[PDB]
Amino acid sequence: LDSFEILKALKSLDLLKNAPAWWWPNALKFEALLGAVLTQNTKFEAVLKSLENLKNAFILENDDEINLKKIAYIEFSKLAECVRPSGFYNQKAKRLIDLSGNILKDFQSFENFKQEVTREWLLDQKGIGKESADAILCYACAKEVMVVDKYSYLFLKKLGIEIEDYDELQHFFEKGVQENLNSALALYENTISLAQLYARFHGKIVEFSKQKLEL
Ligand SMILES: c1cn2cnc3[nH]cnc3c2n1
Repeated sequence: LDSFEILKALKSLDLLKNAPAWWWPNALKFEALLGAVLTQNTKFEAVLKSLENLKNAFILENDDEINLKKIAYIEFSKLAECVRPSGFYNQKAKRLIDLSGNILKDFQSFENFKQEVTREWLLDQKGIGKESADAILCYACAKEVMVVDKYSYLFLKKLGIEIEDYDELQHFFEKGVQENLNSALALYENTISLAQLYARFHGKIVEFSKQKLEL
């Protein structure tokens, strides 16, 4: 049992029929990074509300470079109010503002950030965990990184393989793909990237998990 076998089996379930191409809505945009941070320790449904708040308040509009600067310079207590629904809202506002200000400071623009960010840089941002860091890397920056989480741990454990450590679990999941790269890609069309494959693969596990299915 490896992650390629799991991908094929999950894929044949058609779990993403209703999803966008990268699973995460508004993938590859600033909003994906905001979601990746806001989703920590909460339900994604709640994250969607925070983003709705941000949009309804015209804090987030159509230009991501403007959006980045808006979040970096927004009054703490206003942002904190906005992201109430996803909980831990004072911590997350501070986290987002510091992150956004540090992106500007180190990378000048969100565009350049998407190109130059590393996991270690993200991990040096106070409050950003591996999962969030990785979700930013994959779902906001199109990097070849597969997010893992509690879902993936529990999903694998049920299939008979237990990997508690975040990095080893992720390596287990990435390596089965890497090892069968051409055959994994061939499941699609040779249309999509490996980053998108990971984006979708993690999506499948999440969806599989919410739907309460058996492999
Ligand atoms: C449905 C779509 N989703 C996108 N991104 C997420 N991050 C965590 N859960 C989700 C999710 N559920």
